[PDB]
Amino acid sequence: DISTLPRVKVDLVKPPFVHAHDQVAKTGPRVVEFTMTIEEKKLVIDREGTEIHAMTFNGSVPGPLMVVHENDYVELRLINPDTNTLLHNIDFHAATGALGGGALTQVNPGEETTLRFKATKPGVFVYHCAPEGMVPWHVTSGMNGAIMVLPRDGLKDEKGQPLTYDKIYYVGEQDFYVPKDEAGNYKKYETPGEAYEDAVKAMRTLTPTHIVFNGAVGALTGDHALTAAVGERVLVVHSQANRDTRPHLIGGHGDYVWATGKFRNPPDLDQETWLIPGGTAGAAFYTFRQPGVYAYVNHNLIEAFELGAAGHFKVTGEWNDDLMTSVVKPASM
Amino acid sequence: DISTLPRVKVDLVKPPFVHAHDQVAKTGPRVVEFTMTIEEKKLVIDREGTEIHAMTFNGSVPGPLMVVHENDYVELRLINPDTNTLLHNIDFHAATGALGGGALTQVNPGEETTLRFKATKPGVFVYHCAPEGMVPWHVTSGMNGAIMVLPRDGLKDEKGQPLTYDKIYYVGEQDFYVPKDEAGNYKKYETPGEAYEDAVKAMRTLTPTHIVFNGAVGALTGDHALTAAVGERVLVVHSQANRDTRPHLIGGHGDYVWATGKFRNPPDLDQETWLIPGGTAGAAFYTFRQPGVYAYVNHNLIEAFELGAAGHFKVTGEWNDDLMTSVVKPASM
Amino acid sequence: DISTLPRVKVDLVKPPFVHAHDQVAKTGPRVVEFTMTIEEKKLVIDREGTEIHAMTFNGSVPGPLMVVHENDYVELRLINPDTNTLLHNIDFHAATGALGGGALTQVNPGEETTLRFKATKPGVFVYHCAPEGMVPWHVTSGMNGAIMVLPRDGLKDEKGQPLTYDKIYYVGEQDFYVPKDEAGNYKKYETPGEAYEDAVKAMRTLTPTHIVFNGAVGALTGDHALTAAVGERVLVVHSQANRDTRPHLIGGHGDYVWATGKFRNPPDLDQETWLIPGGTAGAAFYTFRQPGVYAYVNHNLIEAFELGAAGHFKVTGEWNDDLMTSVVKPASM
Ligand SMILES: O=N[O-]
Ligand SMILES: O=N[O-]
Ligand SMILES: O=N[O-]
Ligand SMILES: [Cu+2]
Ligand SMILES: [Cu+2]
Ligand SMILES: [Cu+2]
Ligand SMILES: [Cu+2]
Ligand SMILES: [Cu+2]
Ligand SMILES: [Cu+2]
Repeated sequence: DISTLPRVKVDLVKPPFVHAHDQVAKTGPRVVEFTMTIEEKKLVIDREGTEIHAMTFNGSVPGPLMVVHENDYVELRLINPDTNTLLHNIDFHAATGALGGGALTQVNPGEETTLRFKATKPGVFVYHCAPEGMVPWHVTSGMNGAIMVLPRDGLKDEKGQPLTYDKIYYVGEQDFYVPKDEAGNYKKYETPGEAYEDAVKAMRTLTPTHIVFNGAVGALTGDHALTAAVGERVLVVHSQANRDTRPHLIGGHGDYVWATGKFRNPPDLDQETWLIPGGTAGAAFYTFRQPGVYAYVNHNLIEAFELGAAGHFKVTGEWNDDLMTSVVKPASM
Repeated sequence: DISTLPRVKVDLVKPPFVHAHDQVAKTGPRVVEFTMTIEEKKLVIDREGTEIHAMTFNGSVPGPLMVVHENDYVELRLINPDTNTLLHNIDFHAATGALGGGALTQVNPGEETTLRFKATKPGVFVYHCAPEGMVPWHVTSGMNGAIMVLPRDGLKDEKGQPLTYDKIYYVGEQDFYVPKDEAGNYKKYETPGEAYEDAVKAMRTLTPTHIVFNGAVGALTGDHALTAAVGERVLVVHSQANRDTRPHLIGGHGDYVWATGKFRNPPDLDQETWLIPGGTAGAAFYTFRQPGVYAYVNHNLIEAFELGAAGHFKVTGEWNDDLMTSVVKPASM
Repeated sequence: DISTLPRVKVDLVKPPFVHAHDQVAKTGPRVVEFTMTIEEKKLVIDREGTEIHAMTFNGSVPGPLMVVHENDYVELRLINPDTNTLLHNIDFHAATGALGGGALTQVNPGEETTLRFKATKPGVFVYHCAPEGMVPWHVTSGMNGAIMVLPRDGLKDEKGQPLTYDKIYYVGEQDFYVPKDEAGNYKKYETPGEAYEDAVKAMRTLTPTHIVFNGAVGALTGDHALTAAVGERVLVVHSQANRDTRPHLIGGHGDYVWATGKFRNPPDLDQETWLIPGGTAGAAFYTFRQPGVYAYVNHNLIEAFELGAAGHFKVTGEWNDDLMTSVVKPASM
């Protein structure tokens, strides 16, 4: 009887950060209560000032990472304020039935709904809006995020021994299809409905104009670089709701990788790069061994360095000359 | 001595259905006799009336699913009637030698051939036509299907315990490259040879115009939706002879997935989405837990909902409110 | 203390061949010394005479395969002669820290550098140039190769038993983005810097003009076909530094495949086709069972047979009619 279970309210945080949780469940099964407010907003996605009408869960692209344990109940209050213009809904790939919830959560501006589902399968999973007849338009407007369903006993390696992260980040990767004029210039629009009228043609090229982490070119760089220390264990959850990606930590590895995101499977070891299919979340665990700057990319390097799918880590600590050293620094002789 | 083995004749059925077979082999090794007749035909592939010249095995796109057991012999009588205009052949990815059979099966209109191969490796496998110098043209005209080579003891899970399906469907996914005029309009042609003259240029864009299940937009919907009941175990075999796909059951999962199709490997568990590389067949097992409408898609949602890679299930039975429920239905307060 | 270890000098050979090595380490850990000389050169990449300015390690596309054992030290002397025009560097995906070495190896024309790293993880790995702000341009100009880090006890199967290859080949697959005029014609240029000015636009289409093995259409065919005999065990290492591929042996299989290249993981068995993500090396083991001509392709058959991602094997020996036979040769009746 679900009414006899504990309820716990979670307040979500902005990606790439992740709300506080326990890896190993410190209670029995609970109803975990989340609230997300839909926000349609203009967003500037590149250094040039290109503006799109983003469709967001909780004001961000991606939407925030939700975290529960296997056989918890997720109870989501989804709010569509009357300041918005479109109907929206939510499909959880973690959930079973009713198109992942999409059939039960259609909210017009000025409406709200509350969905409950049982998180029966452990893993990271995409969630995304999916209104009938407008599915790729909403997803590729940014209206997607992810949920992590941890095993109740936390993460385990390929031999059954604990894997415990010290830090967790959520990298949402977004393909955008900004329509162009005949010469190749990106259009701007006053409303999402105006933007929609060029959108299907732009999408059907299957060629994104931009591919970004955390909603913009350069978002995970500078003062917003990801951080770690030598010795620290970091889990990077990575989602792509619509298009394949191939994550790679430049100067590191995925020591343990669930490339398709599902923790009942043993992780792949020692990956350089891995394929997260479109419509999936994946997760990589790494223990840092060297300080300095890393880049974290989609390793189609055009998509990374020309279209925006690149972020940085800044890692503190002790350089290991056993692991790597410059024997003769660049010089002319 | 193969002449001492039983011969069994199979009559094939139209996809997405699958000819009757036994999961666990009820005889020893056999010579399993199949006949396929090649048919070049006009097909309408979308709601708009776009017509292509399809090159088919047995009148369908995809070609029918053939089913045998490991170490059976497949004996295929391939017929190319003189009503056709082109040379064709067949390459089985299940087979060993002679380009999978392609080097031994070149049939002009008015000819037939019979190929025999030993099915030495268990899995689902693509078969496709592959005439020298014209390979992608025939494949992307629809001339591809799949063969399932079951282990003699049937399917097993990641721990070695039986997996027994109640129902099986075959979803062939086809990328088409319909040539356009300068403004973007799709051309029609009177013959396959006329169509061929614009085909290489269209293919070289690497951008399909259409991506469909069972040969047309909407083919697996309406009166032709796939069906199941709550509690039923369903195996969905999915092939793509030329281009990657990423299958996803909207509102479900792949409980057990052989994403690259080969049953000596343990399946991946609890997949949301998986990557079937171009040139591969994959297979997903799911036990339905909720009634209602599901969609089954390529989860590049543009490819699904704009280009045609989407079908439906209609599932009967008892809704499970433990698994999912609307706590507060959409409303304004 | 690294100064107490043996040093061994390796002289590299041109792909698809691989320098001589021992599968099972016959010494303890060593410092393995390699020298590569950067060469910018014009290369003709197709049958039509299309010319690009290739940026090469050691004169070839791909760069040569380097082979060491786990916990050896790789010591690379990288030479950028003053006959070249650009700054280059090298990132090893096998290495840990400093962007895989890229941050420590920036060499102007007329300079050299020596990098040492510890090969702590077994597998095949991409290496590539990666100059800040010019990364995809150098990679997609051919400036990439691979390194194999063998386990000290050689390769093992999915049950822990030895896998010993008789022959090894390295297939580097290269996506090129040759800029076109308005009508679609490929441009030529006198220098790499002239070519660079159209390069970012060509890359941003995400649509290669050419996709080739060993640096040109048809490179691994004719007098340069790969060879084997019936019964021989062959390891094919395959890399793609920038873009996904899907290797397939036409008429064979990957009996054991590390599709993402890392030998601490059990191989996938009996693959028809597998996905090597862009930014990865993979490796397939096959024992030939039939003589004759095979093709080895990227199984996007357009990329194979129209854009150049196709090579051949010529295999000697005894045809096995149990495995495959023509029962009735093509004929009209
Ligand atoms: O490893 N980054 O190219
Ligand atoms: O789960 N379908 O977007
Ligand atoms: O198997 N080659 O299409
Ligand atoms: Cu929406
Ligand atoms: Cu979805
Ligand atoms: Cu054909
Ligand atoms: Cu094939
Ligand atoms: Cu370079
Ligand atoms: Cu790299």
